[PDB]
Amino acid sequence: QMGCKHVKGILLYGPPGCGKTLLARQIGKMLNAREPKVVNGPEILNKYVGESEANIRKLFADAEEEQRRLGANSGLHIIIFDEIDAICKQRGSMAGSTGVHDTVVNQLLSKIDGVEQLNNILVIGMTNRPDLIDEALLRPGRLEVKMEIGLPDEKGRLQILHIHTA
Amino acid sequence: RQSIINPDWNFEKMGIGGLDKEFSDIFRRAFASRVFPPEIVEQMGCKHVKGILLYGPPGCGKTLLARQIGKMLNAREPKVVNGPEILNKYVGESEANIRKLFADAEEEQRRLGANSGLHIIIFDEIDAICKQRGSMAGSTGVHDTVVNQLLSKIDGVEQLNNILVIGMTNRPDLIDEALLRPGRLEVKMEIGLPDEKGRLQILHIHTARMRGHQLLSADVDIKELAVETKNFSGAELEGLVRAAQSTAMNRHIKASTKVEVDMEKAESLQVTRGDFLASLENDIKPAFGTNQEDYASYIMNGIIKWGDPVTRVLDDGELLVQQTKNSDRTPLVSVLLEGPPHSGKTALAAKIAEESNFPFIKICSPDKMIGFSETAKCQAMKKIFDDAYKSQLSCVVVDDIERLLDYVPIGPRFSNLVLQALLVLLKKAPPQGRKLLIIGTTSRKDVLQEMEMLNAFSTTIHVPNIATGEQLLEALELLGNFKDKERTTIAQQVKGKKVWIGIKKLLMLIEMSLQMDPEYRVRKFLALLREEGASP
Amino acid sequence: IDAICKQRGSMAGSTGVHDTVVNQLLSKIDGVEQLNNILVIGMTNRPDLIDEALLRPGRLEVKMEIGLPDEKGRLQILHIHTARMRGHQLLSADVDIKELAVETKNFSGAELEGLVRAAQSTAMNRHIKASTKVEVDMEKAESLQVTRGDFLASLENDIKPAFGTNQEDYASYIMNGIIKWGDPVTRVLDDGELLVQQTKNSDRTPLVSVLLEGPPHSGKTALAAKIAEESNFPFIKICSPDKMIGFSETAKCQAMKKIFDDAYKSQLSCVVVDDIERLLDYVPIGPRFSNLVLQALLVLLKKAPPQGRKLLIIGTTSRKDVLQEMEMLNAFSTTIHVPNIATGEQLLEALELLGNFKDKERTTIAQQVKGKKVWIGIKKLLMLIEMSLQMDPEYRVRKFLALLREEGASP
Ligand SMILES: Nc1ncnc2c1ncn2[C@@H]1O[C@H](COP(=O)(O)OP(=O)(O)OP(=O)(O)O)[C@@H](O)[C@H]1O
Ligand SMILES: Nc1ncnc2c1ncn2[C@@H]1O[C@H](COP(=O)(O)OP(=O)(O)OP(=O)(O)O)[C@@H](O)[C@H]1O
Ligand SMILES: Nc1ncnc2c1ncn2[C@@H]1O[C@H](COP(=O)(O)OP(=O)(O)OP(=O)(O)O)[C@@H](O)[C@H]1O
Ligand SMILES: Nc1ncnc2c1ncn2[C@@H]1O[C@H](COP(=O)(O)OP(=O)(O)OP(=O)(O)O)[C@@H](O)[C@H]1O
Repeated sequence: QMGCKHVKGILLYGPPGCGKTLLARQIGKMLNAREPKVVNGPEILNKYVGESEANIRKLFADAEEEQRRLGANSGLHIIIFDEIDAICKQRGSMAGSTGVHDTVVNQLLSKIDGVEQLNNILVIGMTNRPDLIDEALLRPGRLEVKMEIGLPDEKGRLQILHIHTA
Repeated sequence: RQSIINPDWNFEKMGIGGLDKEFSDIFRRAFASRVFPPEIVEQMGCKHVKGILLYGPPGCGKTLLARQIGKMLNAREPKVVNGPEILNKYVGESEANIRKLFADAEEEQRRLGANSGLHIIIFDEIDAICKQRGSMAGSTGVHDTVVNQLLSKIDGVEQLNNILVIGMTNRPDLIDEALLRPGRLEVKMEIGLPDEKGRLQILHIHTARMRGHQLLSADVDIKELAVETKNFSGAELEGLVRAAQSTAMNRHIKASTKVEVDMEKAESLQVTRGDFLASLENDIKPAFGTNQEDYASYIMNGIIKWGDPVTRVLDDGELLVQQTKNSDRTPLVSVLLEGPPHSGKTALAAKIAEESNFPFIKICSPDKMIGFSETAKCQAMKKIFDDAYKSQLSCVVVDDIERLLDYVPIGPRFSNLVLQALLVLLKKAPPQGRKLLIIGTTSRKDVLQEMEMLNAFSTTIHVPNIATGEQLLEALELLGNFKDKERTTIAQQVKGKKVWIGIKKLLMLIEMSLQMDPEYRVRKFLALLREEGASP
Repeated sequence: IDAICKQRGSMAGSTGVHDTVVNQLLSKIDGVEQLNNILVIGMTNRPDLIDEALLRPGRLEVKMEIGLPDEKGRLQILHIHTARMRGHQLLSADVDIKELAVETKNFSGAELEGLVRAAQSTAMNRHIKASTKVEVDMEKAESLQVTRGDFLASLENDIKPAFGTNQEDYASYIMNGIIKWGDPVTRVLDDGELLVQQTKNSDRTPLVSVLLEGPPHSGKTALAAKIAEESNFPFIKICSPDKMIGFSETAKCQAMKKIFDDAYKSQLSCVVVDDIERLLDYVPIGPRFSNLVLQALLVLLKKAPPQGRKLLIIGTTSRKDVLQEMEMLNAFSTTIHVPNIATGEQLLEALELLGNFKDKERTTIAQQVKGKKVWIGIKKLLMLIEMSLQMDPEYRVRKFLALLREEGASP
């Protein structure tokens, strides 16, 4: 009765060792949905023409099929991008990785939000260099919830020490 | 005989606001000849348009328009191409993909002739497969063959009259120049930020359903929200509404052990104006608007009136703002604020810009260009100035010019490229109908005069130091640190002398003096003040 | 034809398919076996890239270049693309085709056809009235007629040439028009007319140059633009420093070379080079500048176009002595001086033609100025007037006079 869509992405950034991968792992296994998909850094690149984009497109197929078949009764699908700064970077700045990186960025942008509408996905990204990411991927309707994980204070250190000596 | 438009199509049903003129132009130029009676159009002996291009900044509603156009026509199911979806690794397999899209249109044209329907094709992110021919030395050779095939298929020896192509891009300057001629993609449109009368429409469109079911409180006024949200794109208004709804819905869910919904209270769910205010404070931050963070960072300790000169500077600033906003014989005006070091001339420029009340305000500072070469500095300046030509009223502040040119008295040495760019950028007028104000600050007027740079600026304003004992006493009183017993002792010594000190240094002197013992502070303050010297 | 046929030394990330195709075409067109009943037609946009072995006589002999038409060709195309309308009495009688042919300069056939199509659509759209439901009238639909206003509106809004328009350029270079505040303006325009005539008529000196010099804020760019506009040549272009922000030496040289190469293609052309001291980066300290651009200018100022073609060049600057020290003042044929305002009568006439400080205020100003000499440029006078107008009605003449005094003088 409100006509509102669901948020479609999260981004986490901060210095090393402060608990970004742990939080994503724990969120992945808190939900009733099926197993999540994990991309371990730049593991989609391929030497042949038009193969990286196919690897990108292959991540969303199940979501599209379930959305078409069921509609508003579908489940939830999760994708996790680890070290996302190694793939998505500002378009038209670098040498384009020989025209490869621009195509990958365009494909990802087209798949996340395009003419065909999805409502059953959640994308999580984690990075150490937040300033190198494309500006068109961090807008509302896309990865729009940005969070910073920093050093803890005395209470946080006490909580961690209680956690690790139980 | 069947009408091309759907029987039940209605403009208000599309759900688009703030783009009335764009849709009117598109409809007139694309669909005017497909609705007129066939015999007269045949007598005119004219052909149909077969192309549309949409460009603009992100989030302003390009894909939405294409989708609504696709669903407005009683035709087939439009084909959709998502980015570089056609490439293939086998030789000659990425061109068959291009050829395959027109195979139905060609067949129907051959069979039914002039009584065929309409076939739509949508290219999303077209600049991924249609860059100029020759650039981008991909050594595969698959990036020119595709462009040639597309060009030869859109308009070639064999003629088609039952197609329509829609393209959408963010970088219109990279498309091939042969694809945009009046025979291939004739209609070109720019989708930009809306104004108040468009923001109101967007907010109404996105709040109609909530209003229908009495889920919106009675103390929320849409007009005030439209006035308050300046230079917001279409996406950000929807994001704001979403954040407000989430804040409203989160009050009935307690989650310390196991997600548990109140359920009872959920009956009386209402969205209040406090949620909207909280969402504007924390969640949504625009890109072409103004942010309180910059003003808070550049005016740290506020502005105190320790004398008359402050008021003079502010009044002159106001006069220049008014001239910029209400004149057509001079669309571009610039001023230079100058004075001795530590006199506080950055905060004053920031205050003037803040009080101007223009929609777009930006500050170009060297704090964000550490280690840059002069080429990168020119690129950053050019980008900041280009972003300001897409607004009806703009203000730009250039801070610490001598740090921008990399100046050092020895030699002397500086950067010529940045100087020339800045000299050429102070006289380029904006597109007709737009206004721009520039405020530059510096502390070395003689150097700028020697560089023939005072002919570019229109006027100069002077920011002075504290020059009398009464002014120093008034500043101390307004700051409120030394009490009457100590203020009398200070006045005994300073009243019979002239002083020469800046506010930014007076604050430092006061905090240095405040660290000694309670009965030793006045002596140290006087010693520091005397040692500072005057040397006017 | 350039998609498949290209030089054999090419893409090295190749599987060997783009060379065997060229060899098979060469061997099939003209090989050991002989044919006498074939004809091959090829179309291309990049003739240079094609293989040289395919262009020798006996394989591809007749090479033809299709270019932009002239006024007569434009008239022919406009007549071809309106015959059907004219035959059925669908075209109004106030439409003058010759005026269109004159106005549409640098257009090609496709752009002219698009102009006609847009004009037709603007007329068809006056009957289709639909804000919430499509519905054609069909009552007035039998009285459809395309008028002159439709053509004018479509020319202003929709269709734009791809070879430069100069409408917006002339809009932005001459922003406040030209006002005859004195005698010097007429002299400058007369000298420009004489130079244009000499370029047009004389055949023994195909190349002519001139330099417009004067103190800053005198209005030297507007006068040059006006002279170029009144020249009425087929080709006119302005080379400005404000379209090369951030460029290096090589990029600037390339841009000027491209502009001059385009100029050499036509039959008689005019070119404007404004702000020479900003084109080559001059700064008094040092001094510093770019030698590459200076050498390019000195070389291009004396190069004659191919026989039977004529070129005029107009350069503007505000520092004559600097150009003299580089020995550039000797590369120009002659010079023209653009002076400032020097007398009270000229200032009063300028105020009269500008339309400000009417009646008694003018009398007060005249009383205060006539007993002195003045030294002010035209461009700064507008700034002073707009600055003075922001005061209250009782403090407008006083502020204007104070600013004028503070301006100073230095003949
Ligand atoms: N907030 C925390 N509470 C408890 N343990 C933590 C916390 N943050 C980090 N750790 C510990 O740190 C380990 C590794 O940290 P983690 O991999 O989450 O960091 P990271 O930010 O991904 O590091 P990197 O930037 O190198 O990828 C975890 O397995 C956990 O033991
Ligand atoms: N004029 C508008 N009226 C109503 N909603 C709008 C408008 N413009 C944008 N929106 C909202 O923005 C959402 C996303 O915008 P959209 O995808 O159309 O932008 P875009 O221009 O394609 O952006 P991108 O540059 O990323 O492609 C739409 O679903 C809609 O909710
Ligand atoms: N009346 C006032 N006018 C200006 N600044 C004031 C006033 N009252 C307090 N201040 C504070 O004084 C400080 C002035 O420092 P600011 O950086 O603006 O000076 P500056 O001359 O630009 O410095 P520098 O010459 O070292 O670059 C700021 O913290 C400002 O908030
Ligand atoms: N009689 C006139 N002659 C020339 N320009 C005039 C005249 N009357 C009004 N103008 C206007 O005055 C302006 C002249 O400024 P212009 O930019 O041509 O000067 P400039 O000498 O190039 O200045 P700068 O030294 O800054 O380069 C134009 O807007 C022009 O339309």
